[PDB]
This record gives sequence, structure tokens and C-alpha cells, in this order.
Amino acid sequence: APTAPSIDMYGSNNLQFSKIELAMETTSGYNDMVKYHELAKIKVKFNQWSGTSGDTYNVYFDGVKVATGAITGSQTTASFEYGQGGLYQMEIEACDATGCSKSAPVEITIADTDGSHLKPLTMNVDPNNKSYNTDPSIVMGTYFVEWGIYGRDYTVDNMPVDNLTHILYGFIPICGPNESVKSVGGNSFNALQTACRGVNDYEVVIHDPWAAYQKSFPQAGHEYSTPIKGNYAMLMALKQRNPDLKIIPSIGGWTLSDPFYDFVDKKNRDTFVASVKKFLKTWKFYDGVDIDWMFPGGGGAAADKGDPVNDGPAYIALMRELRVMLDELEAETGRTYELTSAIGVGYDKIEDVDYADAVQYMDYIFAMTYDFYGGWNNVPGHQTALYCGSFMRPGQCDGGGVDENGEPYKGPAYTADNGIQLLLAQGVPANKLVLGTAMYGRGWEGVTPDTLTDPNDPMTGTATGKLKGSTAQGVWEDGVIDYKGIKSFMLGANNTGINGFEYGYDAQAEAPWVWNRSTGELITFDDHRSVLAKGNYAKSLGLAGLFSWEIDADNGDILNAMHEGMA
Ligand SMILES: CC(=O)N[C@@H]1[C@@H](O)[C@H](O[C@@H]2O[C@H](CO)[C@@H](O[C@@H]3O[C@H](CO)[C@@H](O[C@@H]4O[C@H](CO)[C@@H](O)[C@H](O)[C@H]4NC(C)=O)[C@H](O)[C@H]3NC(C)=O)[C@H](O)[C@H]2NC(C)=O)[C@@H](CO)O[C@H]1O
Repeated sequence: APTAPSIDMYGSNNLQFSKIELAMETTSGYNDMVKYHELAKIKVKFNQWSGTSGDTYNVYFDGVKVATGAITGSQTTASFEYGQGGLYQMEIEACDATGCSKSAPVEITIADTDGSHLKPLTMNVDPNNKSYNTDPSIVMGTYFVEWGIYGRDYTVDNMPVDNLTHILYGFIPICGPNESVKSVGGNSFNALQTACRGVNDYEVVIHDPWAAYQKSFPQAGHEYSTPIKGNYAMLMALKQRNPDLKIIPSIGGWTLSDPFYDFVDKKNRDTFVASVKKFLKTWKFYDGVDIDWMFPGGGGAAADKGDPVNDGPAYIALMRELRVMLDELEAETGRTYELTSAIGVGYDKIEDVDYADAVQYMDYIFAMTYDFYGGWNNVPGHQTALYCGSFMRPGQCDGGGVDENGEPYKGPAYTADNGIQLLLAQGVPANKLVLGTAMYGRGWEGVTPDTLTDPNDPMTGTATGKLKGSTAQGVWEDGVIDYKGIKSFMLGANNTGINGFEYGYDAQAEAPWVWNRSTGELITFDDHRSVLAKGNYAKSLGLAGLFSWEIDADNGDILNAMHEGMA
């Protein structure tokens, strides 16, 4: 037998290889920054500085032969390709006529976007998040936002993953018309332009590559040489920790829906669908696709867009086409992929789509049963109520009555049940509907007692403007506040109200509020009681389960109540 091969670690790139190349120190176009390979190029060097080198080598991964070639001289380079990610015990064998000798086993790392090379993620979850034995068949979803790692300081390892079936990752942009992005500020439009350089219109990209895959997280063991970092590497590790968990990219959202309006042309859908397939092959930790178009027929961020004739049919066609594409992926991989959508529940949004048609291709509809009322005007109301509140006029709930000016209502009032019933009325099965819970409040100021028509219902008052405050109190935008902020600064330990605020609950609507009489500050949100009511409602109707926006804003109370309501 010849001399046993000795691995040259430096000449073998410390045995670290990757199926994906990701730019870490620059920012450029998506296709410039991200290069995915179906086969990793492996290059291992070994030495035989004494005795006979032999004639032939064999490379083994966990005892399975993966390469073979010739040995010449004391130095040998073994170049081959390998397509499965993970950690393998590598042995290199040298053979001649007299026999074979093997190197000592050493670990080789081949990175892939399924996280197979990564150890399961260690968590840092707020202990206020409780442990539950909820039926795994019940949907328990939430949104994790890409930008939450900044001011909100909320990272993947903070998620109460044991209390979730679905993580929706917001948001994936589509290259093309995106004027609505400018309303965000923070240089987000320019960031999108950069990402889209070298990318065709209607193809998906990553908006924030720093957050997505570049940022080094010490809790995930990231270092300079780590081939995948950021939120994505952490989500990959999360898949290893919780194998039954579904992680789904959310495409669009309020600010990134503009390109959807061009899906009336099938050519644009074709381009999009193909890009999504590429995206799911590149990022293997993702378990499907979620479409967040706000909204078919219009009424979204872009006032100049919306086609009530063609948008709904395009939406249905998109779902059909996405399902065909996902079926291709299922055939190629043996995996199961999910197709979902978050949708508006206002009567004027629901009416623009035949969801009975669309839903045949879909696993779930995430019914966005919030944002019913808010700081966009000075009219108080329950933003996420199950039913019509006491503040509503007779006939307002169903929409058959008349407003202040004598003008008839144009449709049923904005409530969760009104939305759900409209979807059911179309023929959508209840077991595909997921009910939305809010982990945030919307709010006003100047709703002082004198503005109220009913003195002990602040929802009958009138605002002077939006709720204002600091990010310390969870106010990231005027008129919007994190639930955990409401709890910390308005509710207090026993939900009795602090800092001039009082707690109230509309039993008719199933909706809480906090009201400061002196400042006129009023906040509408979901709390333990209303979320219990939502869970009991979801069970009674046989809905698929519950979902929420956004997990960073919860302190545990809301997700806790979601589980307790579905018990
Ligand atoms: C029932 C019904 O039809 N109601 C309508 C309301 O939906 C509508 O109010 C609008 O509601 C959407 C959904 O909640 C909301 O969209 C959110 O917008 C914020 C910014 O305002 C986004 O958060 C930002 O995201 C960017 C990236 O895009 C981040 O960089 C930025 O840091 C984030 N800013 C903050 C403060 O966190 C959210 O991502 C986005 N949510 C979703 C789900 O996409 C709009 O803001 C609401 N519009 C207004 C004007 O308030 C209402 C008004 O149009 O009309 C009702 O009829």
C-alpha cells in the first residue's frame, strides 16, 4: 500500500465550499451580487511527502465515493463537482497494485440555501411567550419584516418559532414601476433601482441585501468567511431547528405593489413566474410564495392605478400559473410548496376578485382583517374589530343605511366578520381562510370628551390629527404604535391604564381601546380579550387559523392569546 494522503488545509480552502456566491462587501444588481450553482466546485489538495505516492486516488464523503483520479508525485489536486449541501466526513484514499491507504477523516463543508451545512438556530425569545400544545394542523402565522433588524432591533432568533406554523417574510420587491416606494423614504427607491440594475422588469429581487444575507449575526456564528449571513442564513438555521415550520416570501405589500397592475399582460406574468421559480431554487429554505397585491382594482398606494375589469382575472391567472410552476418544483424536488396571498377585506377590495376561482389553486388566503380605521383621516373607529361597533349608525353595519350627509353607505362597514362573510359568500371554503390579528394599534390625538356624541364612547368623537410619539414608545410612524408600546406606556401591568390613559372595551365589536381624556389620544388595537374572541370565532366557523402583523411589535401577549383562543 502507498503512503496515506495528508490533506493540505490551506490548499483546499480550509475545506469550505458553497453552492452560492454572495457579495458581502459591495452593493450592486441582484444578478451581480447573487450567483447560484446547481453543483459546487470542490477543490481539495493533498500531500504524500514520504514513501510511494501510488497511482490512483478516491475521495469519500461519509464512506461514499464522490471523486477519483490519478496521482502524480508528492502533490495532488483533486477537482470535482458536488450538488448536495451539508457536512461530510471526508477521507482521501491512495491506491496502487499492492493496496490502498486512507487519510484520517476530516469534515468538509458544502454550503447550500437549505441550511444543511448549518447547525439548528439557538433562540433568544422573550420568556413572556408561553408554551402551547396547539393542533399543528391549525395555522398560526406571522410576518417577520426585513427592516426590523434596524431601529426595531428584532432579529430572527427573537421569534417564538415553537408558537408559529408560518413565517411570512416581508417584503420581496418586483422590478419595474415602483413610484409608491418613494413614500417610504430612507433611500428605499434608490436601493431598489440598484438591486434592479441587470434585472428585467417584473422579475423579483432582494430589496436589502445587507439585511437579507450580508449582516454578521454573532448569535448565528457568522464570521468573515461565512458564505451566507444576514436574516436568510438565520432562517435557514431555523428550518433545521423546526423542520415542520413553513417560511414563505411575501411579494409586494403596500409600497411594492405597483408592478402587479401590469400583470393584465400575460407576458409580464410569465416573466414574474419564471423569476419566482429561480428565486425558490436559489433560496431553498423558502416553502412557497405569498402574493401581497394591494390591491386588484386599485385603492392602494398608487392612486393612478387599478383596473376593476382586468385585475381580478389577472390575479386568478397569476395563481393558476404560479401553481403550475410550483407543481414543476414539486416534481423536481419531491417537496411540497404552498401558494398563499394576503388580501384586503374591505367590500370594495373583495368585490374586484372572484376568489372562489382563485382559491382553487391556493393553500391559504391571509385575510387582512385590520386597518379598518386609522390616522389617514380624523374619524375614530375600531381598526381590527370582529363586529360592528356601538359607534356605528343603524344601517351602517350592513351598508343599507345612511350617513351624516344623508348619503347612503356604498357597502358593508369595515369589520372582520363583514370581510369573512363576503369571502364565504363568493364560495371560498372557510378552511382556507386565515383570520388576521393586529400586533399594533392605530391612533389619533384631540379626541377630547367635547367632540363625542356619546360621552362614554370615544369612538363617537373626532380627532385633530394622528397619534404622535417616540420610537421608544413603539411609534415608528405617526398614527401607528407597537402593541408592546401600548402595553408598556398606556395599559400598564394590570391593563387598567397608565400615564393619563384609560382602558375600554366594546363588547359588541370585540375591540379594545385606550383613551387619554386630557390629550384626546385614542388608540385602537387587539388585546388578549379581542384575540380570544377572534380565536373562538375562527374555531366556530372552521377557519384555517390565525395570522398576525408584525411579530416584532408583540411582547408575547398577542401570540399567546392567539393560541389560547384556538385551544
Ligand atoms: C380595510 C381597508 O381597505 N383599509 C384601507 C387601509 O389598508 C389603508 O391604510 C394603509 O394600510 C396599509 C396596510 O397596513 C399600510 O401599509 C403599511 O405602510 C407602512 C408605511 O406607511 C409600511 O411600513 C414601512 O415599510 C417600508 C418598506 O415598504 C419600511 O422601510 C418602512 O420603514 C416601514 N415603515 C414603518 C412605519 O414601519 C408597511 O410595510 C405597510 N404594511 C403592509 C402590510 O404592507 C399603509 O401605510 C396604509 N396607508 C396609509 C395612508 O396610512 C387606508 C389608507 O390608504 O385606506 C383604507 O381604506
